[PDB]
Amino acid sequence: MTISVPQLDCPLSRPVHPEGERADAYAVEWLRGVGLMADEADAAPVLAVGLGRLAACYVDENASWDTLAFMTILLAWYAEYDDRAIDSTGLTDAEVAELHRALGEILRDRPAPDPSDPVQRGLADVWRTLNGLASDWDRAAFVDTTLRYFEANRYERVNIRRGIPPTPSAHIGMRRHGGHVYGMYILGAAVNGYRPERRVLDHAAVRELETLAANYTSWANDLHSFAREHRMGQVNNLVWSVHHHEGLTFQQAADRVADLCDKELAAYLELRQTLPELGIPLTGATGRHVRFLEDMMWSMVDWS
Amino acid sequence: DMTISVPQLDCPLSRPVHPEGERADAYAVEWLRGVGLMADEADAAPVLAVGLGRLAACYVDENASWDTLAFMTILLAWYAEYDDRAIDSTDGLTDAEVAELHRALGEILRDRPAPDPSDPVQRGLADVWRTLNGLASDWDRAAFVDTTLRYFEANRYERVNIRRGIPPTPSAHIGMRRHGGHVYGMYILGAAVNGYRPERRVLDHAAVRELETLAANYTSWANDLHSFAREHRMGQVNNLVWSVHHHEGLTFQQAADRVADLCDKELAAYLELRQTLPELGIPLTGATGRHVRFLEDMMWSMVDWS
Ligand SMILES: [Mg+2]
Ligand SMILES: [Mg+2]
Ligand SMILES: [Mg+2]
Ligand SMILES: [Mg+2]
Ligand SMILES: [Mg+2]
Ligand SMILES: [Mg+2]
Repeated sequence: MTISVPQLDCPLSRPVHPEGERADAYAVEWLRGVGLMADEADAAPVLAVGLGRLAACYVDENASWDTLAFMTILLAWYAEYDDRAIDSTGLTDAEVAELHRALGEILRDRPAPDPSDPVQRGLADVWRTLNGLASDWDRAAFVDTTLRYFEANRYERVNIRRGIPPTPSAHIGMRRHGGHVYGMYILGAAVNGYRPERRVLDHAAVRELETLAANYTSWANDLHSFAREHRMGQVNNLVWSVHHHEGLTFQQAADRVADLCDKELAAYLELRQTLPELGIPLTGATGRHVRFLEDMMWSMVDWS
Repeated sequence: DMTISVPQLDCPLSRPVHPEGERADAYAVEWLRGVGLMADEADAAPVLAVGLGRLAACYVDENASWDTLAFMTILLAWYAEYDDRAIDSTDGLTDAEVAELHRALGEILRDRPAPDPSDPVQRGLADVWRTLNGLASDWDRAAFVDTTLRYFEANRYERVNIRRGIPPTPSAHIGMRRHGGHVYGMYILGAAVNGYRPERRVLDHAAVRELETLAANYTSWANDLHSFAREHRMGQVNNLVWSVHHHEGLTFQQAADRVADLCDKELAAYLELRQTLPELGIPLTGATGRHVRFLEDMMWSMVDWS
């Protein structure tokens, strides 16, 4: 709490979509039309989140307000679920298991089993808008990443109830599923109108480059949100874990996390440069996919 | 060169060896001469000292058939010849020859005959494939073929790095090394051979996935830690000691010490996840229990066998 989070210099630049602030208000609008917030709740603490500006970081400049609005809706729904169902506990394990079962039922195009639960309406709306804006994409892969995201959330809840942070290694492993970064990649492909060949996405080099990018993004998020997650007792934070198991001050832990981020950025750049020599050019959809991976890296730094 | 001191690795995982081990050793040589990977009157003492049959004994049950132990020895011997000729040497092979090797070996995995039955590696993989299909009934052949394709791609990556003469980033190497050793294929083959197959609803669970990654990391880093000298002489820069010394500014001794400490930390993490698994809804009872036990088998096998 009484520590100073270092900066992260990453050589990735990107322009923001101009309608960002709009989506902010729209976020609140949607957030009030679904049930995550109700009517006479101050929107200034919610506009300060900047849900629309992050969505602007995730879509092209030449994108529709429909697309930017959908990205804002999805990022707003993720924020409410992660805050309500994971970090507070609180909710019982039976309630969260039912939430997971029912949300996984929505992804199978079936109606929300409890349309009075606000999260059910929210995910149903996100799913219908996503199916309206997408043409050809691997829905099965996204549903699988969502199942693993739910399992990682259950893991996060186990650790939070234990009151202890996981091992740094075990946390790095489970954090890739805990943030749904692969689902983010799949949705960025489906939304922005590009889909790489599965003959490339399954390539080992592309696989490990995706893992490196997800590591950088999620560790940057942890480094920035350490204070907020530490106050709430959310021990699923790499700073928590490094301080706990490696015997470091919270300041030393944050510094080591920043250095690990720098090293992982170097690793990502090395792999990316090696990709063309392996027979994978960053030309067509693969190029846009790598550029979207890079988007989320810079987005975390500049947005946080 | 100078002198390096490989630290020891204490892991609280114990396992008995299959008794027919030494037998398999000789059998390995026999098979290596019956396929073309070994020629006529070549001294078997440098090959028996490898202990390909003893590792196979570490990978199968005590109460297992000589058919099973023999297939395990054949497979571990074929991996050793392929990995040494097609990866670490480049004498050497051209990139086109290795690309043809990969295409043809992946063609064997599609149940087609070896395109070049005079190439010893082709006969070897053909024999391994027919023996594997003879000893297995219902298993994920597709998953193993996918792991073999990624293994071949990681081999191409290893060759790119060796040709560059430079080791990759530690992180980039840890990421690729899991494919460079075919450890997931090893898990799949251990399931298929020893007569157990976990539910895909469990193997796809995130906890099981990351526990598999932890086990593979431990195994591969231990392998790197022990084979650093052999891979350093051969210019094989796909070694975690190489990479840590190169990019983190450490002595080779400091790099080996750092790799050993990372191995210790990853063992701790593996134990933490394994203990957490039942709370997540995954008991270590049926085939999942035997799967976790096989993961532990390879972690101990690396330490004790090397
Ligand atoms: Mg969370
Ligand atoms: Mg949170
Ligand atoms: Mg966070
Ligand atoms: Mg090799
Ligand atoms: Mg080798
Ligand atoms: Mg080695």
